Amino acid sequence: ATFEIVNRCSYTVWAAASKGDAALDAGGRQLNSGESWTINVEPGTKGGKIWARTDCYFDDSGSGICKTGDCGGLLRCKRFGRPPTTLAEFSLNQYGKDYIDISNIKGFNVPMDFSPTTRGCRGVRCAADIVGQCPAKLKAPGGGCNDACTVFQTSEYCCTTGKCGPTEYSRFFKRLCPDAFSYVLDKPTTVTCPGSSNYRVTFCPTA
Repeated sequence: ATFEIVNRCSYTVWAAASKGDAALDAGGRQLNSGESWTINVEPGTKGGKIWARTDCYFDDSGSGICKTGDCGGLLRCKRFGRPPTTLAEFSLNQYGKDYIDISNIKGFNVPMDFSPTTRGCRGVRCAADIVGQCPAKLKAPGGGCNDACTVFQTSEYCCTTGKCGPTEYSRFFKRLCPDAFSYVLDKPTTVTCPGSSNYRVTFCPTA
């Protein structure tokens, strides 16, 4: 399948694409403002993620640091990144359908549109100034708006017992992006698409 990753923000990002224990495609790439990067994701891949990283440095050998979303110091992510990261999430071809979501469960760093480029299903978006508004205790230094489970480390915010409610903090994310997951047991805003669809991720879509 095809992922076209478009940076419509006015600042450079370092896109990432991982499933958790391996890169997707090249696993990451600088995208200056306006630049695009199309990747190939192997059919059926379950649980993949695409995110932006901000304020990075990488050396010649690709190793470095980013202030949001860092995946173990690699330009080319083979693992997931450090919150706060807005997440595009997907599992493809799982019995005749792909399922797409955007998640604020690890926080938010960059607004995002995640729309199918082939018919049948509707995209999802979170474009609101979450970082401009973000509650003080959830602010990150380094940039972005952390989730409560990162900042506090409780069973209720992390949903560790499998029983958790919405919180004042989950609801701050759901007031501003009702189509994105705001905590682990949120009512699903998943989208079911035909198997083997293609997609576009766009950062700073309003921009």
